[PDB]
Amino acid sequence: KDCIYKIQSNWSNLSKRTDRPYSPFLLFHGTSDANLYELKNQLFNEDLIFTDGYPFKGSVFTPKMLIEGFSNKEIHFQFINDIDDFNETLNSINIRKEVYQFYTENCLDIPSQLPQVNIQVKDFADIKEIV
Amino acid sequence: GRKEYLRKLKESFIRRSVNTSPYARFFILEFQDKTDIKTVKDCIYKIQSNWSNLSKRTDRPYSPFLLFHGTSDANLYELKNQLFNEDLIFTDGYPFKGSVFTPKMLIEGFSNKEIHFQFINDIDDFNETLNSINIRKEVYQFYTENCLDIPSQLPQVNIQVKDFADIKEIV
Amino acid sequence: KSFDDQKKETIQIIKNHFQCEDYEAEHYLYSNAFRKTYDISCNKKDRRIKKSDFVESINKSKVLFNIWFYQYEGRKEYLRKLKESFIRRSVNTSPYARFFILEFQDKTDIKTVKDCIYKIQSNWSNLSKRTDRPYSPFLLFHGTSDANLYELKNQLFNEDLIFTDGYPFKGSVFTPKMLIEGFSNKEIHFQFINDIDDFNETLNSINIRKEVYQFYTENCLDIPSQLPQVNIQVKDFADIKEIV
Repeated sequence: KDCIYKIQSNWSNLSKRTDRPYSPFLLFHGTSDANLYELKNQLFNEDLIFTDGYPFKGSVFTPKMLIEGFSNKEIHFQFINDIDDFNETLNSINIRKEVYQFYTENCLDIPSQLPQVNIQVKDFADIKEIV
Repeated sequence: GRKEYLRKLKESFIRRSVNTSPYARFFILEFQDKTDIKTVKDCIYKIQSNWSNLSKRTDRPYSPFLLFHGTSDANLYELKNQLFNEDLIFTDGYPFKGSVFTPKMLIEGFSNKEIHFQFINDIDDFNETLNSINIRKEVYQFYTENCLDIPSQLPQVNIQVKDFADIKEIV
Repeated sequence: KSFDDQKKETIQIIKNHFQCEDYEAEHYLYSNAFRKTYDISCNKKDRRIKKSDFVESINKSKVLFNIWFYQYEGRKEYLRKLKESFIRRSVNTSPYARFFILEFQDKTDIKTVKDCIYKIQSNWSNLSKRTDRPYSPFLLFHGTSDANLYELKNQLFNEDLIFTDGYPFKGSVFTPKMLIEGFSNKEIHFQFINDIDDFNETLNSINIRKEVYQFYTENCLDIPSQLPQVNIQVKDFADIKEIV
């Protein structure tokens, strides 16, 4: 959460002055769904409102929520649950997409027509000061 | 060091002021076959973000002119089709299918805030739009192996790069 | 009998058989029934046919030409007679996606096409700066070479008739959404659909009510039936100007 708040504070500008808001997209891998939903619950409890393409229980993946939440000022960032949600979101975004990876041992596979960076940190603690 | 050649290429030819005047800036780039489609877009977006001021505050908007060469039209249109998908709206003097070259569309897009940059297909369209923009025109060349001929009555810079990757941090 | 005597008689059988309105029977079905009566009367060998398959021939979506309705009343009445029947105008023209499909052949001069396009664009668009829902007609041409079609497109752009075709740059794929934004664009006068492949992909991108106005001479394209269509057949392309 210290990394996510640092990601949200820098690479999101949701002030009322501008007319072009933007929010980052967050992806996590290599974890079980127990602590992934556990992290997801506290972020929403701390008024860091996000969208993951599942606006209700038992929903199919709806990337149109990720479309509007990117331009919404009251939605701070965007969560991506898994690989299949990430690839489907990529086709739904038509504007320019840059993907930044912060990994330790396992590297995700990323489609090659996107601008990618790959950063191998010592562990998760070193990610926050970079971002 | 290594970044010394980048500093020898950055502020000595493509120095940038914070209040640069609306000039007809031409950017000629070497799109050879070994260059990926994706890495050109990083240069196009860097050129558009720096050398265009399409904000609603100003009353003198300007947009850069982009020229590509060294490859066939298969990847030139494929690069052209991607840039329109990512809401980077441009014009090339061909507003409809089967059109003749209309340099007037390039003039209005230069002053248009909703048109981000201007595309030039080849040298024949480059020379035709050369006589259309009355205001001062500056041409910047970034190339690896071929240097094209620009008429000598324009301010030109010539920059030799190792590949297309180093052009973006120059601009 | 007399010309007037059988006029009120012949429409009466068709009126209760199909249970439609006056213009859908006297103007739409009775007009087509006169030609195919004459089409077998002027046949050299088979003059008398069975009429079992006649009643479905004339209920096509098309409105065929009637040369005998051209020669008797002249071009002033007949084109007005076609205009009042199927192209009933209102005071407030709603922002509908109107498609104007006109047959283009090499016997047609390039000048008289533009005056038909200028008539369609002026009568079927509201590009005012004050309207909240601007609309602009869609233009489709067929039957002609692409070299003659591009000459018409290039001439219209030089006369400050700005249009979009779904091809915003050279080598572009067809972008159907450009015509939708051009429908709501006050600085785009009309839309130029290039061919029939670009036509059917445009209906799938529009959700508002769509009307199709087809004006051919010899060949009429197959249009989906659920779309409201007006397929009027004319002699020459200059007659299309006086009906739209």
